[PDB]
Amino acid sequence: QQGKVYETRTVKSKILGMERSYSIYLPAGYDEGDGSYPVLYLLHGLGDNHTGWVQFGQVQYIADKAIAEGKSAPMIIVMPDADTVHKGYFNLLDGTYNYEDFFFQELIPHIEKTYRVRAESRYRAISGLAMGGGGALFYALHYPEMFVAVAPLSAVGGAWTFDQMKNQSDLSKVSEEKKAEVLGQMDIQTILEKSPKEKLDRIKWIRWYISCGDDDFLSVTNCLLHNTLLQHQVGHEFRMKDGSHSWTYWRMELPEVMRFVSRIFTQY
Amino acid sequence: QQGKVYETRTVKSKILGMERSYSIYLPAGYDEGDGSYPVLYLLHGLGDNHTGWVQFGQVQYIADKAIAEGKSAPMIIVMPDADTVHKGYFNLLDGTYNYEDFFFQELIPHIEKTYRVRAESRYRAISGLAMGGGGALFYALHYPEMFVAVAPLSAVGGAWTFDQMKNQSDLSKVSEEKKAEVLGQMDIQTILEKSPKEKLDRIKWIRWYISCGDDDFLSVTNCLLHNTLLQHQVGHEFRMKDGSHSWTYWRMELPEVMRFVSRIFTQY
Amino acid sequence: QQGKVYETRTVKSKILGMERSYSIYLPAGYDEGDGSYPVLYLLHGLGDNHTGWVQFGQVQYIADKAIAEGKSAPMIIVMPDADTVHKGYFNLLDGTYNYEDFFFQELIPHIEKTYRVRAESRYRAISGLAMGGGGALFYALHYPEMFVAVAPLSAVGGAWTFDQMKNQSDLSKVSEEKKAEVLGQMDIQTILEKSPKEKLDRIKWIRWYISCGDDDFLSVTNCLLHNTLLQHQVGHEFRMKDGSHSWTYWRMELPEVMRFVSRIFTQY
Amino acid sequence: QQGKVYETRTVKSKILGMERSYSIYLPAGYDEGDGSYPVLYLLHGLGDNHTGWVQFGQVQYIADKAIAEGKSAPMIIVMPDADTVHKGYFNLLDGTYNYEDFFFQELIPHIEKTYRVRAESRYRAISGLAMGGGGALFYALHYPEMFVAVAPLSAVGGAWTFDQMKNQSDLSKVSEEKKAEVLGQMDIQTILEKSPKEKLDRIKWIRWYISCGDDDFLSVTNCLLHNTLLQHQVGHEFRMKDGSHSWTYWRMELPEVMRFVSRIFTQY
Amino acid sequence: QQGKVYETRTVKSKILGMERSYSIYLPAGYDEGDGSYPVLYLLHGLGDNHTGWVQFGQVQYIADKAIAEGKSAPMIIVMPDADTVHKGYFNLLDGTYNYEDFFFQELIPHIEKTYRVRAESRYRAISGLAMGGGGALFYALHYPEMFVAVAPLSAVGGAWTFDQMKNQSDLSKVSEEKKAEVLGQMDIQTILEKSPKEKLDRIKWIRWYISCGDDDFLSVTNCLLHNTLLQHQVGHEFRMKDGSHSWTYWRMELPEVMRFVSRIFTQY
Amino acid sequence: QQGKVYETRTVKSKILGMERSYSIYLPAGYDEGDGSYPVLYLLHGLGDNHTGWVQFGQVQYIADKAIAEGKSAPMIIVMPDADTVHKGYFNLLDGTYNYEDFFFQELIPHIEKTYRVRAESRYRAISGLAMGGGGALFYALHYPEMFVAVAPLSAVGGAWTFDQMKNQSDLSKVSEEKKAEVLGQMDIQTILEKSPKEKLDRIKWIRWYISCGDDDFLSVTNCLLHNTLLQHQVGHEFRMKDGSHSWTYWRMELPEVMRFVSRIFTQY
Amino acid sequence: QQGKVYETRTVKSKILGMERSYSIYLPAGYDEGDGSYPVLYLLHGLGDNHTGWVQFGQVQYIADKAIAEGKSAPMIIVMPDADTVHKGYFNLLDGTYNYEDFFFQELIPHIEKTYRVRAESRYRAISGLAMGGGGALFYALHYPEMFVAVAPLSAVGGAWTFDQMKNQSDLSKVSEEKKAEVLGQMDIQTILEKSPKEKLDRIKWIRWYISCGDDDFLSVTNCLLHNTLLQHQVGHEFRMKDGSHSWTYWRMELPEVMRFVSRIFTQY
Ligand SMILES: COC(=O)/C=C/c1ccc(O)c(OC)c1
Ligand SMILES: COC(=O)/C=C/c1ccc(O)c(OC)c1
Ligand SMILES: COC(=O)/C=C/c1ccc(O)c(OC)c1
Ligand SMILES: COC(=O)/C=C/c1ccc(O)c(OC)c1
Ligand SMILES: COC(=O)/C=C/c1ccc(O)c(OC)c1
Ligand SMILES: [Ca+2]
Ligand SMILES: [Ca+2]
Ligand SMILES: [Ca+2]
Ligand SMILES: [Ca+2]
Ligand SMILES: [Ca+2]
Ligand SMILES: [Ca+2]
Ligand SMILES: [Ca+2]
Repeated sequence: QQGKVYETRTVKSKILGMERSYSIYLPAGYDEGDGSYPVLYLLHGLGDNHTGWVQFGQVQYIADKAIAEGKSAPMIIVMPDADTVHKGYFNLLDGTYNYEDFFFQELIPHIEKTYRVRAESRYRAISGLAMGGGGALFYALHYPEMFVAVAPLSAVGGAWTFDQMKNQSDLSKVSEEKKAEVLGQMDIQTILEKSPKEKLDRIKWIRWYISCGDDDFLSVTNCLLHNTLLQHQVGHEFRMKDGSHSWTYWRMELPEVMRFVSRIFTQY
Repeated sequence: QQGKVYETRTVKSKILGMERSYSIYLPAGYDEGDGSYPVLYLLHGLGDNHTGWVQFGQVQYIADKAIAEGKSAPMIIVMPDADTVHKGYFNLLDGTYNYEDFFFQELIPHIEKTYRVRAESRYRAISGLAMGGGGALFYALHYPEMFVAVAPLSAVGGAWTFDQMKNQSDLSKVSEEKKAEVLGQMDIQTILEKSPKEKLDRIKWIRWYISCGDDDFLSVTNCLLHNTLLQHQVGHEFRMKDGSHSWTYWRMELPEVMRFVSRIFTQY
Repeated sequence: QQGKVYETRTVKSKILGMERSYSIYLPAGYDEGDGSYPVLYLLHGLGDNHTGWVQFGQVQYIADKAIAEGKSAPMIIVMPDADTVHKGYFNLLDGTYNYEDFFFQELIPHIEKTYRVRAESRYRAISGLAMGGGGALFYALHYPEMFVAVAPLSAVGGAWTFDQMKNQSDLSKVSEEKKAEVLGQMDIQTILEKSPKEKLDRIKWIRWYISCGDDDFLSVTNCLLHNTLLQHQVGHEFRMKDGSHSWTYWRMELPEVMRFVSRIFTQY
Repeated sequence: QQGKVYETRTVKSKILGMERSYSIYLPAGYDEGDGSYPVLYLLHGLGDNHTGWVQFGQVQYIADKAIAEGKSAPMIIVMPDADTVHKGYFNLLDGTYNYEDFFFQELIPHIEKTYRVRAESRYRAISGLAMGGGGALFYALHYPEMFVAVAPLSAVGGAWTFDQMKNQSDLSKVSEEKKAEVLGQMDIQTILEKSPKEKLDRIKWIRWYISCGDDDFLSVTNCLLHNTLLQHQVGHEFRMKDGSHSWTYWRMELPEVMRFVSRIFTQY
Repeated sequence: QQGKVYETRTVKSKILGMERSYSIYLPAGYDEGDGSYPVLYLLHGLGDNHTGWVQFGQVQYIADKAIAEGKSAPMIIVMPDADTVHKGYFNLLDGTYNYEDFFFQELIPHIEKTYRVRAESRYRAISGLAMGGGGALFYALHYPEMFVAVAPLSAVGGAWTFDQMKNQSDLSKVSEEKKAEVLGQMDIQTILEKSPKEKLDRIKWIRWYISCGDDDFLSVTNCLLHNTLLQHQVGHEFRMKDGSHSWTYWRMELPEVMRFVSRIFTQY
Repeated sequence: QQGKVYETRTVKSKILGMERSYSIYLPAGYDEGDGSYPVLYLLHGLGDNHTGWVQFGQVQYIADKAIAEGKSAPMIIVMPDADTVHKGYFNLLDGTYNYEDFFFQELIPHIEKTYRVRAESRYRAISGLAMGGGGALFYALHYPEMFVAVAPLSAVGGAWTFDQMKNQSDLSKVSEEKKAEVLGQMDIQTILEKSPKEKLDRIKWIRWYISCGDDDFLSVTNCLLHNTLLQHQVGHEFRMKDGSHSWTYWRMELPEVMRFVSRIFTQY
Repeated sequence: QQGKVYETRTVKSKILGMERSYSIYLPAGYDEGDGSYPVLYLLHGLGDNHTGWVQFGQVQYIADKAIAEGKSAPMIIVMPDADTVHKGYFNLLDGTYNYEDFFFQELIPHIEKTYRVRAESRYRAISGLAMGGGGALFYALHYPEMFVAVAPLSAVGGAWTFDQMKNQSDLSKVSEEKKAEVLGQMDIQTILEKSPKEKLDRIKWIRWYISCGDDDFLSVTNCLLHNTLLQHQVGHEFRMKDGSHSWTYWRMELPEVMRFVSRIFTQY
């Protein structure tokens, strides 16, 4: 019936020079047997931290329920802290805080070393809300070879995030050529035009689930996102449901995301 | 428990010079008591006729169920034939087939004279799928004072419809001034910009429900519609659900449209 | 299991010099057997008429459901039109439109003459919403011998009602002496203080059910009403539920009202 | 699915010079994982002590049920003893028994030190019945920066509370200037008029839930409370349900209070 | 809601020189409204007549139940008599009894003239068991333009059906050159090999549903049927379920057959 | 009531010269009491290994559910790895990898030594999908005295398996005489033709359950298999259901397989 | 969900000079937390002992069920042995066996010292069947200050009990003065007539629940009991249900008795 959540553990980070918090959900029966589990990475929005999906998202109750009902297979859920010191998911322009490198080169290997994890792309999915939707969306466009499924909920656009990366950086130390380079790497249109054939095929191979409420100011951002993906022939599932920019929407979508990624993990 | 459907009745049209077919759904208890009912106009798509919402849409079973369960209050459903002679809902460019004039000046008054109908805008709503979604959309943008609720399902765009009016017309007799004028009356951007305040207020006061499946080729048209409406401050409900250009989608949506318009008929 | 509604029947009034509309709900089985039924008079709000409880209140579906479930015993529901010519339930101050006289001397005797009605006080109740809630409240305070139960929903106060009576009157024909007298007859504090013992006792014998939503602008009016009745030792049931000034509130309250008066008609 | 209750633990009070009893409810799964929880302070009425909400309120069964069904998120419930030595929640006028200082400077820090509590305003709510309803009400009017939600049930008034503080004080040592000072601090009208703008805004930011039975002698006090709050534009949810001054009323409201505060803890 | 069955009606047949019996199931509500219905032709097995699907198949109960639950749309079910005079569905080789001619030239037009039928191939399906399963299959391979859906249940093969045609014939009147041709028209391998592209494509457009129990002596014939169709790229739905050559098997498949054809009639 | 899965335990093979992986499912309550269990050996398909039925087949959830509902009696499920070094279940022709000998002489004795197993043929069954369906089928045809029930799901044929033995072997060291010898040992027709009466009788005593989806490319293989068994009077259960070569099909059949073998273990 | 029963524990009795057996039901969760519980003393009938309510009454299942459903709050149930040495609940007339004194001075204090019991009259109730109905009835009439609720089931009368006390005694050492005094102390009419105002008011404060089946030989005794209590204005609930002198009756009443006493323990 019931799994458990740890909120106070950390990963020793040399790239960020600190102990980084994360939360982790372990499914019921993680402590019995010796088997391993797939992992869902679940990213919070602006203002919250690694307790957001725990306290507001009610991840323990919602995942316990979905797994016991058979709506989802057992999985591990990992919730990073992207609020302490700097807010956001990407490497800053001044070179002083490379959070994206921390995620792929330190957090993911730590999870695989510490917990009983199936450590392959086919067992790794990523999702998030608002700021974390943009995080999940662009993590997968940068490293499509790391994920099998991606689920941006109420996702911010590339322009919003690049604005956050500039406001968070010391712009006196950043040249104009470097601003132009990262601006292009945070634009969904430019990434798809400039991707080599191998990259674009991995992007088409990823299973995408993109959802947003219709009374959300981000509905326009996500309708433009849907049109861009069809224009580049990236098949995906797209939902615009009754809802707003609120935790009512995200607690309702969480079991849908789990059912979506769980079927990819188990195949069908 | 059970209402009834008549498929074979006609209305004698002076504008079109012929008897025009329609099907009509009367709710259960229509023959008991003396009260009157609100009306939903339900328009078919390209290739089908007045039997379309009857045979494919299964209107009798679905409305019988929604009304018996209380999801919808009792109402009349009218399904006009827009297939015979010429296909489409609008006046052709050559002046030989003014179907839109027929709808508003002959069909609606005939229904209100023949059946026990509450003959007011506050009790009159319109919906349709594909070609009929574009019909419901542009019928309401032309005569916004005529409806309280409008529900385009998988609706075609204005450019698609204007192309249909050209194909069906004798363009040898049509001047370039008329071609340019009618295109502007079939463009939603243009109508909203050229409307006086009294007209634009009535368009915002209409309660809109716009729904389309994500695996439909029209999903892009309807996402662009959602953006255009927001840009002009037309509040509306927008849904993009899992589904395609098929009768599974429209039979799923029919009881939603009925609950949507029923709450407006009864207030809430 | 389905009853029926007549909307188009009238009653010939000498007091008002015209045919006055009413609506009537007859329970299932009215046309089999020869028995008689109690009556609930159900009053609409300002701007609406005798169709209001039919179309907005959905009286037919709600009454059919409550009687078939046994939540209520079978009863007749009468819905008078207090909208045509003048809006309101009371005698105008200029003497040209004595609606309250019509209600008690012509409508109530007519209903008892035309339909199979148990014509005693113990089988007659009155209820209404907003304007009609104030109507029901003061109809019973003026003629307490006429009802066994009274249920004001979201009721306006006497001050609101008196103000509305003046606007509809030709105040050139009205003396200040009559204005002060009528003001006192539309004030609950005055009526309870100035009633002889015989009248005040009948007021206490009536079973009162007073309900209003907390997000209603009339919530303060109805809280003051609860305090006044307690201050004069008039027992009543009082409900302030989650809700607003809406037909969602009043369609919810109709089955509670029907269970309330039904239990009094049948005893317990 | 079962949590647990501790009744026999105490807090060592420097202010009251004794070990002070409290009861605490820990939710299911409190022992597994390392996370923290929000806290609801739940105050008993006159005559009961820290065992009242346990034995009469049946907090363990009711909270176990609401949390397992998902009607509430997991929370900690703390039940202070306000009966031993003196009955009541406030500082006595003679200076020998400052229970209110005890509550805020000793009990709240003790809970946050001893249990895994999210120790912020946004994760702290307070509720109580009768005497404790007034206690919850005026604790929050005195220290509004401490709470995010307040739920007085069948609450006693400000005058009743000030009367208790006097009967419980030795008045020979009490000056007349102080009596008038505390009289004003235990009056809601006085507090709302005389609070500076920063306090008054914080009172409006709190989420209020006020409930009382219609057959309670205190129904008048709480209806006057409803009117006073609207007069000062402090929005709140107000309920007057069928019920009396009884543990039937309070056992029914306990899960409604839990759902109310839980939605505030989790956001929506 | 119950439909009805007529057993005793006949069609006056010039080809067979007699009145031919049939049974017909008309759905609930056939006698209200004026609409039309699709038709399922339902063929009995050897030894039975037009009462077989009525008395043994229990078509009234099964069709009333499937239609009311919404598992199937309303349809007409026609059950021809192929037992009187001679047993079988095909023209006997001696030219004296052209039952296949009777079915397509007299029975189908008579049903369409007498009942409210949608008279098009897109609204016409055929099914049967054993002898009638072979009948449905070879009717559709001979006249593929007549059906949209075909459902042989526990069908006999072409050789068994041809052998029955010989044994019932007067061989004094049979030419051997025609006998050899008809043997080839009653062999599925031969029909598909000899079909021109227009015929072969129409056969692939028909929707096939082939079902047979695994404990049936005919399971081998129907597995070979499945192998032949795939060898010729005729996509179809094939079911081998637990069951025998019995009315337990056929009563279970009848609602499955109805759901299969209903969705094709209504589209999806 | 939850059982448990072990994935990381091995068996020391003298025949294969390495530690060989397997997974094992132990039912709930295996750790209470001293009783013994029957065993189902469950073989994966090509490309997966011993975690395939665990991660994709979800054996833990599906077996936990079937046993708790009583659809199946408690049993042990053993899932061997036939992927490492060489893919497949049979002895290679070059003599370097005799996997079939390993299975019967090392793996089965190890399970019976290590876990509480009823070590008799009447308590031993075998099943699998695709490559593993052929494994189960030909494992049972070679040593039929080892199993009481066999369940090939979507099984490959013997020719498919013989092709795998050739492609996986170094054929330079293999004589033509040996190629002909094993070819005959991997053909179902040949095995049944040459079996002595004792072997043939035990094959008929085995209870066979053969299931395949109709939209699977292997459906022709299994229809031919059904025909072959009937020609040799090998009674069996045969199912052809709606489905493809997918884990939806195989997760659906696993509880059907468990119910089938459980009923044989317990008798009926 | 499940509590537990101890049958083999004993109280060391100075009054009876021996270890006395009792059985005890502890509710689920007794071993978690530190809280205390109310106590129901539950007395057996003639012939049974402290195992009677356990084996025949099935108290463990019935109390587990009533408490888990919330029909009763958790309580401790103590079942004393009144069978060993002498049968009955009262002091023998010869002074050699003061069973009633043992009950009040040794059994009740031992329970409160040994288990976590709320040791006040308001948390103490008594019930019993047959002989134990008379015991519970007359214990409460003798020591009314000890109980808050009393529930005699199918109770014997005082005359029967006094007959039991004599037959169990050595009457040669008992004077006629003691015989007459005890007869009056075991008669319900006499106890109520001679009780001072302090005792009679506590008798009226106790909540009584007296139940007996209609086909029971004691139905007449308990009808007279109902008559006696009413004549002295002792309010009580009285039930005469279908049933006999059997454990079907007493197993039916046990959850009613638990609900009755629970609501007194919790208030309502
Ligand atoms: C319009 O785009 C934006 O302004 C993005 C908001 C934003 C940007 C950087 C931050 O560090 C931050 O944290 C408070 C918020
Ligand atoms: C881009 O717009 C189009 O494709 C027009 C399709 C079309 C238009 C008019 C018709 O009468 C019609 O009938 C078959 C089809
Ligand atoms: C109207 O105000 C009142 O009556 C105050 C009642 C009261 C006050 C203090 C107490 O310690 C107490 O103990 C029983 C009762
Ligand atoms: C005729 O069927 C075939 O070709 C069998 C496919 C096959 C055979 C052996 C393998 O080791 C293998 O590895 C991926 C695949
Ligand atoms: C009918 O009157 C009676 O018999 C009194 C019952 C009774 C009395 C004393 C006993 O020791 C006893 O144990 C069997 C039963
Ligand atoms: Ca899709
Ligand atoms: Ca909305
Ligand atoms: Ca509100
Ligand atoms: Ca009341
Ligand atoms: Ca079988
Ligand atoms: Ca298929
Ligand atoms: Ca009886």
